[PDB]
Amino acid sequence: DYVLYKDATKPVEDRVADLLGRMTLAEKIGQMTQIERLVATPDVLRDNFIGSLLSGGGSVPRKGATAKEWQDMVDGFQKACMSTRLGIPMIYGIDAVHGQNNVYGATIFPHNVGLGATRDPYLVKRIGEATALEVRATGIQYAFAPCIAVCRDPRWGRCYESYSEDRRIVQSMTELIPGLQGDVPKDFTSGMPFVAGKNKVAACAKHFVGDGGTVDGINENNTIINREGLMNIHMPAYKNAMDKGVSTVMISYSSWNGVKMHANQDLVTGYLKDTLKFKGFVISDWEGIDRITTPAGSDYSYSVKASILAGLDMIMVPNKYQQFISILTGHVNGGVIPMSRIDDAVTRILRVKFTMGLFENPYADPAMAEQLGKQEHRDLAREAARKSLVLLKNGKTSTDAPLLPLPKKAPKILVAGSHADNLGYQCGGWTIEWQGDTGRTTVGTTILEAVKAAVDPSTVVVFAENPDAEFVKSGGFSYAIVAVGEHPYTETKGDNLNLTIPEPGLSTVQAVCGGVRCATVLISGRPVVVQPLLAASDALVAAWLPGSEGQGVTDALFGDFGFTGRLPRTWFKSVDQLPMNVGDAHYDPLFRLGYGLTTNAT
Ligand SMILES: *[C@@H]1O[C@H](CO)[C@@H](O[C@@H]2O[C@H](CO)[C@@H](O[C@@H]3O[C@H](CO[C@H]4O[C@H](CO)[C@@H](O)[C@H](O)[C@@H]4O[C@@H]4O[C@H](CO)[C@@H](O)[C@H](O)[C@H]4NC(C)=O)[C@@H](O)[C@H](O)[C@@H]3O)[C@H](O)[C@H]2NC(C)=O)[C@H](O[C@H]2O[C@@H](C)[C@@H](O)[C@@H](O)[C@@H]2O)[C@H]1NC(C)=O
Ligand SMILES: *[C@@H]1O[C@H](CO)[C@@H](O[C@@H]2O[C@H](CO)[C@@H](O[C@@H]3O[C@H](CO)[C@@H](O)[C@H](O)[C@@H]3O[C@@H]3OC[C@@H](O)[C@H](O)[C@H]3O)[C@H](O)[C@H]2NC(C)=O)[C@H](O[C@H]2O[C@@H](C)[C@@H](O)[C@@H](O)[C@@H]2O)[C@H]1NC(C)=O
Ligand SMILES: *[C@@H]1O[C@H](CO)[C@@H](O[C@@H]2O[C@H](CO)[C@@H](O[C@@H]3O[C@H](CO)[C@@H](O)[C@H](O)[C@@H]3O)[C@H](O)[C@H]2NC(C)=O)[C@H](O)[C@H]1NC(C)=O
Ligand SMILES: OC[C@H]1O[C@@H](O)[C@H](O)[C@@H](O)[C@@H]1O
Ligand SMILES: OC[C@H]1O[C@@H](O)[C@H](O)C[C@@H]1O
Repeated sequence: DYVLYKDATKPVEDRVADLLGRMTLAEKIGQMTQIERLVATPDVLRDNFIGSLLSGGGSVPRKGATAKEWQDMVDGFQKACMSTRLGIPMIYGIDAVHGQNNVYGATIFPHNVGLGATRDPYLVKRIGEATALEVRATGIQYAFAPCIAVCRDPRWGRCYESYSEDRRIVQSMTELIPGLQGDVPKDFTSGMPFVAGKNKVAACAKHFVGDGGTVDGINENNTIINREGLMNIHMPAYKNAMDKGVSTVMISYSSWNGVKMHANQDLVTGYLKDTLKFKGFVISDWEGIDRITTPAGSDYSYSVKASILAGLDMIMVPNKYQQFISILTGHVNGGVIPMSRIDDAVTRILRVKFTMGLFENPYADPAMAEQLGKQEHRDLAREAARKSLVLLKNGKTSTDAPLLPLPKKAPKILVAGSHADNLGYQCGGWTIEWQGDTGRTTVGTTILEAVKAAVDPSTVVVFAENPDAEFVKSGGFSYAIVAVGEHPYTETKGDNLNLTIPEPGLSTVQAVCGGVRCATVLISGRPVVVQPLLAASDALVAAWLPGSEGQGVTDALFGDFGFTGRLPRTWFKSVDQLPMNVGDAHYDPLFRLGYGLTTNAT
């Protein structure tokens, strides 16, 4: 007879109910299961009725894979899923968190902290738009973004993934969501999922909740704050996300007052689902349910019970799907987890899939491949990089001529420092590899390349990575641009109690600026100890992690545009002050939140 769920003209809720009513337990639990492409095969996907796949950081079909290679990979998986009895298409997720960043040749946008510096939500919306296109270029339908953490301590390795320590700024930047997904209709009910169609992607507000509030910025640790503080600081942007139709929410590894978020029924079900009326699906973090216990994974049966009863809908396993499916099936058969809970999880997963058009367009569009690294998107990244820059110093005394903007015509100039010609360093973590990497890892323009592209043809440009003082004094230079800062990092590898940049960095700045007037470009994911760098430098720019388009940096250095970025975080005098956020009683910053010098275009 007629099969309602296969009818594209029918309301989503009717299609959901019609399909749900046909499904076996195995088919239901399969929808709730997300697995790594590294463990996926056609038989696995078909036999286990798998609902989702992902690429974790650096999980790629081949180094240097083309957009079409990604499309072929995703379509291969999709063909297996579509060959099941019910033909429910899988959704494929990836961390596209500053562009489609795992992919070779994808445009790499500034990380969130720099976007916060721009105070420009419309810019961020347009970045969401470009990112959706580059993700769809690779056949992928689901981005694990935005991170709406409010980082309250820059010792956290994910501080760069937070737009600001100020929740108001984070709330404003939720505009990423309608960029990625499309704008919601005028009729729209807050909490409903939304994706406009095949040229957009499902988004994910993460990580719920208080991931940016952990003690001493220890990643995945305990957020110790009363309910009033949680609701006033860490929660608000989730409400904006509901209002904008975010399709999914990912749960945090962190705990709130000692209760694991992955086990917190009060917050996941009581608040997110029952109070905020969230109707999309809730996904775990990577082995998030494993990490409920100490040691992690030492009671996986408990992990499954606790997380599913808490209200999680989809589990990012991501590897041991056999164990997950077996345990969950056992719990349901034994009445420990009710069918109502399973049906709710599946209802939400199917709701997102039908809403976004996945049943109508389960396969990649080969015409989209050329969206990857498209020059217009690079022009946008370049605009964002330039707007993110915060000018902290522009002259050593009130009597000095401002160093910036620099003249494009000079007899000879010096470009120096570990970060002047290192594309991987300027992109930071979550670029090609999970932890990021060093050197020419993708298509882009380094600061050195940007300088050479900007200056008058008569200007001789000399590069020296770590010149000594004599080299500089003898070189006949008009000025120097020197770039130094943090190495790429992600998650726990970035947790750092001292926040001092690696050497050589300061020593290079001192040697260069001791010999010639010098503009220091600081590449970092966060405020770092900066007084010594300031003391040496004529001008100093906090460039954050500006991404693949290094010309954004030189657009401001050479006065094509004026500096406009303002600190989205407090710049501390010392790490012993931390945590120290705007509005605190003891507030003694080196530079307050919102500080930034300006220049005018030449
Ligand atoms: C303040 O606290 C932070 C965080 O705890 C700490 O930085 C970490 O230091 C760890 C211990 O030294 C270090 O762990 C080791 O890393 C070894 C390899 O590390 C290189 O490669 C990784 C990426 O794989 C980078 O992240 C590292 O920064 C490092 O990179 C190299 O650095 C040098 C020096 O600038 C540079 O010339 C190279 O080009 C560059 N290479 C690349 C590929 O980029 C590894 O072999 C060991 O087994 C061990 O795991 C950890 O990586 C680092 N974390 C970071 C930077 O995120 C600071 O202490 C150290 O800083 C490092 C860079 C080094 O100079 C040490 O001597 C410092 O003590 C702390 N600062 C203090 C205490 O002053
Ligand atoms: C020389 O540089 C000056 C410093 O940047 C610049 O003056 C600033 O101009 C900007 C842009 O017009 C002003 O920003 C606006 O401020 C408004 C008042 O609150 C807001 O309602 C606007 O939205 C806008 O705010 C920006 O929005 C985008 C966001 O990303 C930014 O963070 C946010 O600031 C800013 O207030 C001015 N600042 C000061 C101290 O005056 C000069 O621009 C001039 O250009 C004229 C045409 C006019 O815009 C004037 O405001 C301004 O004097 C610039 N001078 C020249 C000649 O270019
Ligand atoms: C927040 O972070 C702290 C610091 O890492 C966590 O405390 C640490 O927890 C681990 C266990 O996961 C402890 O390690 C254990 O040590 C004993 C020996 O005493 C050993 O038998 C075990 O094999 C294991 O290695 C560690 O000692 C402990 N550190 C401190 C300083 O307390 C804490 O659990 C985190 N909190 C949350 C909520 O995530
Ligand atoms: O790669 C999938 C996930 O991995 C986790 O470890 C990170 O916490 C998430 O932000 C990410 O989305
Ligand atoms: O975020 C944690 C990361 O761990 C890595 O080992 C994996 O590639 C996936 C995941 O993205």
